[PDB]
Amino acid sequence: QVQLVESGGGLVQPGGSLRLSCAASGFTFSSYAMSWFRQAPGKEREIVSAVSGSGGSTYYADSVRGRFTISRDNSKNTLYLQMNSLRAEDTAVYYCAREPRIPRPPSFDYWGQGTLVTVSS
Repeated sequence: QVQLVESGGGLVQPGGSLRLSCAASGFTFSSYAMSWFRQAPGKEREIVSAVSGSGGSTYYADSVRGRFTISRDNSKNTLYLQMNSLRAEDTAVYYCAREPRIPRPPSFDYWGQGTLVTVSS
C-alpha cells in the first residue's frame, strides 16, 4: 500500500524557519511527481510547491517563492519543504501528495496525513 507520513513543522516565531518531511513507501518514489499543499482555517486547500520525479523541475506558488524550497532524496524516499522567513499568513495544516501516473487527474492523488505549521508571537 502507498504510504506518506509527514513530520517536522510545528510552532515557530514570526521570521523563523521550519522544515517539513514526508516519508514515502509502497511505490517507486522517483517515478512520481510530489507536491505540498496547505489549508488554513476557513480557506480551501491550495498548492504550495511541486517537484518532478527526478527533482529536475520544480514549481512554487507566488506567495512562497524565495522563502520555501522543495527537494527530494531519491535514495531515502523522502520529500522535504524548507521554509524560511515564516509569517502568520503561512499558518496552516500542510499536506504532501503523490501526483498520479500520467495522465490521471488529481482525484488519483495519495495524501499524507497533514501536519500543523503555526507561526505565532
